[PDB]
Amino acid sequence: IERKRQRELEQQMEAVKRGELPESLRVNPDLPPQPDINAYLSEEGLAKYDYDNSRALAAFNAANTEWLMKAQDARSNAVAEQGRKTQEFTQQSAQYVEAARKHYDAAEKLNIPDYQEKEDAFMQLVPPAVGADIMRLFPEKSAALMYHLGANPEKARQLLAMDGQSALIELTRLSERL
Amino acid sequence: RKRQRELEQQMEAVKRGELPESLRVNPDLPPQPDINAYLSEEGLAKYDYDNSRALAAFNAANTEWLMKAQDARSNAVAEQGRKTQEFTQQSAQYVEAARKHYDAAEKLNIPDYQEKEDAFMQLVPPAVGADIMRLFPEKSAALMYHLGANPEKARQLLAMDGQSALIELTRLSERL
Amino acid sequence: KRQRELEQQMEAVKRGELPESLRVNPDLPPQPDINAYLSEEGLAKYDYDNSRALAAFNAANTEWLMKAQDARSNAVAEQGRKTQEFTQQSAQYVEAARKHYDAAEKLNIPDYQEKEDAFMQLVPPAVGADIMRLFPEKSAALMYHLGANPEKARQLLAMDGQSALIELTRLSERL
Repeated sequence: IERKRQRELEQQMEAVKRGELPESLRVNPDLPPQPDINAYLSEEGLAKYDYDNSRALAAFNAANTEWLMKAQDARSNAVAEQGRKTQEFTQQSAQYVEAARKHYDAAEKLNIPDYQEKEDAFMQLVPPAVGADIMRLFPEKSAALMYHLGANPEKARQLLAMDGQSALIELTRLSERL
Repeated sequence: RKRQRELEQQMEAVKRGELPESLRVNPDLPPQPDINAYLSEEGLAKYDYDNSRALAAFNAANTEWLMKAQDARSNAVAEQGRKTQEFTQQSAQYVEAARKHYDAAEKLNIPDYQEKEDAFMQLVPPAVGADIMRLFPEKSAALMYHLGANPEKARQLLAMDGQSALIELTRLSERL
Repeated sequence: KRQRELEQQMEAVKRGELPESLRVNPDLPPQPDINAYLSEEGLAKYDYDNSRALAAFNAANTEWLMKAQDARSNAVAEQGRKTQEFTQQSAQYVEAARKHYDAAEKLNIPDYQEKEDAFMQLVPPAVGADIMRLFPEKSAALMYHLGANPEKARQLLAMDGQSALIELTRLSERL
């Protein structure tokens, strides 16, 4: 039951392990415009340069070069940037897979699967990112308080109105409770 | 005892830095037909014999080639970093293997396993010995002790493939 | 005391403070020009055919970007190689340093200090470290005898440094 959403997670991590990364993951380069050929090869430009192709193209070269060296510098910057992001999402995907696996193990030991569906419905209510936080920090910080979190949704939002680290402190203390 | 000291010496030599070449990832560069073929009969035919459509065609082709080639080799570099940190993890794991294996080797209360390990080195390459002491070093000492006792089983395991030979080594550890 | 600043400069290297000498510039071959080919003479080579000319344009841009990135990758590989190499030979220089020392204070000479100053003035720390690298067991002793023979030392310093090391080995065998 609850392991099905773990399988959805397995598909998002499959998008990473297979290399079939999401389109939004990839980042396009930001480049200065290519110099305009017709800005100089216009017949009006030819009259400017006495109907000579060679002289129009000297300016054309100036314009074009710098653009291509900037292109290669931006390509190096882009390989660095996008490789960094792909790596980081790789570690995030891993941490998610083992964290979710352990969390669903704990929920299975909790042996109340019919509560896990409403639990996760509450998570896609407004804590998707908070669910990711649960996964990354420690997936099972409060077992019976997870039931209560299902139970406490409003005062759940009350608790979530306050920031992440202090919320971690509150979750640790309520774990000391449950 | 000295085999330990050389093992770590080599291995913190590994940690403070050096890298082999295996981690390199070949970038992916997608080929593509050129604008000469695009103004050719086939290219113009697929663009309905329009030169301006071919102009848009090669401009889009360059832009998308930038897009996809960039994504390809940047993912290749990301995987290169992945395998580099994997190499770091393997180095740390082999450190643990060396330390615990040559710490537990003396717990047998006997020194005669040294020549048995030397016989294992002769029969079986030291790289495979490092691998096996990495996998499970708790019975490794008795493992090459008995292997030096019976080199015939060492040869018969060397004949067979590495993974199934490892499985049989695990069985030999078990029925001890 | 020279040993102490030997180590401080050694780990000064070890914090990545590599000299500019280790910065190796990758070679970028000249960029192809669109204007060598879409101009009057280039299209004359191309018989005024813009299709082939702009095809050469595209191919040149693609291959130039590819060779630029290849040069970058080669620069990365070689810079890593040189960095690791120089770290290693730094390790052997500091080796020669402290084995030279511990051997020297193992020996029971009365007048170590001033002769050590004189030769460290005469030979750079790297040169001395290489001296111990080639001859480690009694580099101190070759320094002692050279102080007992700095004249030749002079002839020596006058003559080739590598050949100076050759003559140092010669006299070390001679004693």
